Amino acid sequence: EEIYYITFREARMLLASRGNVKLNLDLRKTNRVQEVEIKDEGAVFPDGTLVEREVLEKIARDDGTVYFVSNGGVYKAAIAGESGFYKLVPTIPPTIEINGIAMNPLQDTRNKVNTVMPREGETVLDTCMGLGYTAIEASKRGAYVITIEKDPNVIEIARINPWSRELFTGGKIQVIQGDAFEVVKKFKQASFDVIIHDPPRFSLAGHLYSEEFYRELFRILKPGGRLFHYVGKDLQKGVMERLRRVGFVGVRRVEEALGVVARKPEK
Ligand code: NA
Ligand code: NA
Ligand code: NA
Ligand code: NA
Ligand code: NA
Ligand code: NA
Repeated sequence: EEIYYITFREARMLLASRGNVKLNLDLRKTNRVQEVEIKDEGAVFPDGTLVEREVLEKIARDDGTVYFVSNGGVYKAAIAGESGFYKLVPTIPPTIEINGIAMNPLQDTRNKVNTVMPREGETVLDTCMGLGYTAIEASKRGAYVITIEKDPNVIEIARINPWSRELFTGGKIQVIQGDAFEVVKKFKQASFDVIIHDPPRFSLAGHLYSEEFYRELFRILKPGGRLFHYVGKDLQKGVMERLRRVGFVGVRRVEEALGVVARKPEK
């Protein structure tokens, strides 16, 4: 029934600890710890499954993947599909690896969402899900979030990540699978109070930096609507330039969040 998430951190703990220990089994999502009694042949979890020393040693040495204990057995939070191999990586919080792809982390997503300050009663567009962390943070403020994910395997990996749970627990957030450049075309004009645009790097996602795309972002924003465009330069240049060309105003760097904000006029 319950899933116990375990990474190298927990396995090392259990191989080197004695008797019984209190450990966190949802990847620090909920701060709660549970007792796992240690035996010679392995560790038995709060469900009664014994993960044998063999398994814990294996995962104690593999610090590059998340594991979980579901029903009878232990499992690896990964998926083989199409031409890529995706896996959840035991960072805090977890990150996704697609064959091989990318206080620091969770503050960074709060800095991003802080640029546009989504409020209760507002609708936000998050153009590139990833694991959903920006979409979730924007929804925890009270806004209704639409978030686009191109890769159905990213969505499936998000599904077993306890940190992406709010993408799927009812509503507050709605997940569109598809191509963001094409999806935004089928959005109605003046739909969104804020847009958070966090695309892949220029060289791999040039069309998400195009005037054509920015015009679509412009069209679908409400008057007075807010845009954050991540940048992470010479492209910041064009981004700022192309956003004004398209209609945006208040276009400026936000240094903390490594991006550009903009505001659609005619409030
Ligand atoms: Na496996
Ligand atoms: Na507001
Ligand atoms: Na995003
Ligand atoms: Na995200
Ligand atoms: Na989040
Ligand atoms: Na796209």
